[PDB]
Amino acid sequence: IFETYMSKEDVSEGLKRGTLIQGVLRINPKKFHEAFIPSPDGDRDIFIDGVVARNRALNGDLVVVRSAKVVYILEKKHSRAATGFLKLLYALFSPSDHRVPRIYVPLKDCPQDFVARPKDYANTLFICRIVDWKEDCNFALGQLAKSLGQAGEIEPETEGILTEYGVDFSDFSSEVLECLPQGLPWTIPPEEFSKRRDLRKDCIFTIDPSTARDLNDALSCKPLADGNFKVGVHIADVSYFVPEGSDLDKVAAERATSVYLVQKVVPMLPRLLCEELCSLNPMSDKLTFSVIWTLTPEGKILDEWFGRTIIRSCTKLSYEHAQSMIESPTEKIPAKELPPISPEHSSEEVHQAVLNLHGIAKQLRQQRFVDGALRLDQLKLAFTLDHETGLPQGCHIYEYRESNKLVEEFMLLANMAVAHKIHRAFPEQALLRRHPPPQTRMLSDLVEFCDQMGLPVDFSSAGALNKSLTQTFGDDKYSLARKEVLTNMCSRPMQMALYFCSGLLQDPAQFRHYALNVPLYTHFTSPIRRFADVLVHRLLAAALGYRERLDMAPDTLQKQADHCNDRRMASKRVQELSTSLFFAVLVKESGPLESEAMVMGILKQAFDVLVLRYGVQKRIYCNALALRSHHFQKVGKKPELTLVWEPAQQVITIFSLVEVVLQAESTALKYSAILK
Repeated sequence: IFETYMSKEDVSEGLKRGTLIQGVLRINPKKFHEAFIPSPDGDRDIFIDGVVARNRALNGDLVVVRSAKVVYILEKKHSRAATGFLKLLYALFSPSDHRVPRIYVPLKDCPQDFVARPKDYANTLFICRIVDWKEDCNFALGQLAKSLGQAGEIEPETEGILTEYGVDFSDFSSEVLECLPQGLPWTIPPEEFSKRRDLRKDCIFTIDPSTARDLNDALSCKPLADGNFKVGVHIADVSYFVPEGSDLDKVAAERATSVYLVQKVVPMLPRLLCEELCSLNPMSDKLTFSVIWTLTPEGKILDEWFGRTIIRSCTKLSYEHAQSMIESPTEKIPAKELPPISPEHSSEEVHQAVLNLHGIAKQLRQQRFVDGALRLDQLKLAFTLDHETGLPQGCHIYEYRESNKLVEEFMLLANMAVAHKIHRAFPEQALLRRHPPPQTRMLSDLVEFCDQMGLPVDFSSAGALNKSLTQTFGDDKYSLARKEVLTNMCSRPMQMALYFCSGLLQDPAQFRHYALNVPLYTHFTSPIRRFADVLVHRLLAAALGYRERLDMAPDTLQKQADHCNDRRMASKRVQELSTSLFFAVLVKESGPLESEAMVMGILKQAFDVLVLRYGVQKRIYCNALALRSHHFQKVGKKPELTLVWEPAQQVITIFSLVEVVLQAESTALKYSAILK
C-alpha cells in the first residue's frame, strides 16, 4: 500500500517557496530498489530508497519531491508499455525489463486457446499497456495489445523494442501524401531560375557510405589563381517541400528524428521526399541551400556567402573510393573500379578535388586540436548479413579512415558559420546546441582512481584531457587496448548535449559547446534526418530576407526543443539495443568465439572484461570457472585476484591480458564468457 498524492495548490506553494525539488528520476537497471534525482544546485544526486517511496513513478518520469520520497508526478513521460511473457500463478504478465513492475491482465482479454492450452503460449512475446495502478495492489493492471511472435527471432524482438520505446513506425496517412508534389516526373518550376543562383556547370560531388538511400550534402572545391580555394558545402533544402502548418509538418514534428536500426530505417518524411525529390542523387537538377567560402591553404576564412542555389551532382563516391584516390596521390586510378561519372566532367578533376579538400582538412584538424578540442571515440561494430534469410553472418569493427575526417571538418565549418549568422540576426529566438562541462563530483572519482597506478592524466580542461590521453602511450600492442580501456573509463562522467532556445537562457557562459571548445554551435547540415535542422533552415531563410520573420513564440520553441531532446535520447537507446540483439544472435548461430580481453574492474567473486575484437563488456564470475580456489587481496586500494586452477596459479589485476571464449546457452538471447 502506497501513499496518496498531494493536491495542486500545495505543490504550487511549495515549488514557489523552494521546499520542493523537481527532477527526472533515474533507476538503476541492475538493482531496482534505488532511484536517483538530480540536485538543482549541482551537488550529489538525491537518493530515493525503497520501491514504496517511488510511489508509482517509472523511469524517465519527472517528479516533485538525504533520502526522500516521491509525492507528486507532473508529466508522465514513460510510454507505459512493455514486452513480456505470459504466465499463471486473471493472468500474470512478466516484462523482460525489470524496472517496469509485474502486470495483471484480465482473463477476458486473453485468447481462447490460452485458457485451455497454457503451455503452447510459453515462449511467445506479448505487448501489454499499463492503464492504472491502485493504492492497494503491488501490481499494475494492464491491457493485452497483440501477439508479436516467437521469442528470440529477429522481427518480433525488433518490433517489440520499437513499440516499447515509443517510436511510431506506422505508415503515413493519405492526408500526408496529399501535401507532396504531384506528377510522377517532377521538375523544377521555371520561376526558380531567378531567385536562385545557377551552379549547374560546376564540379559537385557527394561522399556518403555505400549503403545510403538518402543524401543530405555535397561538396565542391575550386582552385583560384593566387593559391586560394573556393570551397562550397551544399545542403538539400527540405524547407521548400515542407510548408508550415500542413499535416506534413505536424507529422515531421511528431517524430523528431529518423531511427536507424541494424536491418532497416524508420524515416521521418515520406519515401518520395527522402529518396527522389530531395536526396542529391547524381545526374539530376536539385535545389540546395549552399554556403560558400574562400579559404587559404591553411584553412582561414576570407569570404562567406549564404544563399539558395541549383546544383547538378556529377558522381557519387563512397568512403571506399575516396581512400583509394587519397592513397594514390601521383598515380592514375583506373576507371574500372570507379563509380560512373557524368560525361561533361573527367575523373582527373574529381581526383584532384579530393586531394585538395584533404589537404585543407588536415590543417583544420591540427588547428582544432591545438585549440583544445576533445575526442573520446569508443568502438562501433558493423555486421554483414545474409540477403535471403536475413540472419547475421559476421561482424567487424568499423574503421575510422581519413575520408571520415575529410567530410566531418567541413560539416563543422558549415555549422559554425550558420550558428553565427542566425544568432547575430535574431537574438531572442534561435535554436542552438550546447554541451555542459562534465560534472566535477564524479570526475573526482576518476581523479582518485587515476592518481594512483602511475598514470599522468589531468581533467582540468578538455585540451589537457586530450593531450594527456594521446601523449602518454601509443604504437604498442598493449598500449592501443590500454587507450581503449582508458577511453571507456573517461567517457562515463561526460554529459549529453542539448537543444535550446536562445531567448530563455540569461547568461552567455552557458551557450558555449564544451567538447568542441567553441562559443556557438547549431545543427544545419542534415534536414532529412532531423527536424531541428528544418527549424534552423527556416530561421536562416528569414534572416537573409527570403521570407517574413517567424511568427513563433520563444516558449513554444523551448517546448519543441525539449521534445526533440527526448526523441534523440530514445533514438540512441534503440540503436544500442538493436546492435546488442544482432550480436547475441550471431554468437548463438556461429558457435564459440575466441578472443583476448583486459580486466576493467575486480570484485570479491567477479570481474569485468572487455573483449578486444568485439568491444562488448561482459562479466565473468568465479562460480562458472573450473578452479580449485580463489583469493582476493587489496593493498594500497589496488585489487588483486589469485586463481588456483601440482596445479598452476594465476595473478590478475587491472589492465591484465586474458583469453576468453563466448558460448551461447539454452536461453534464446543469452551467452556467457568463460576463461580459456
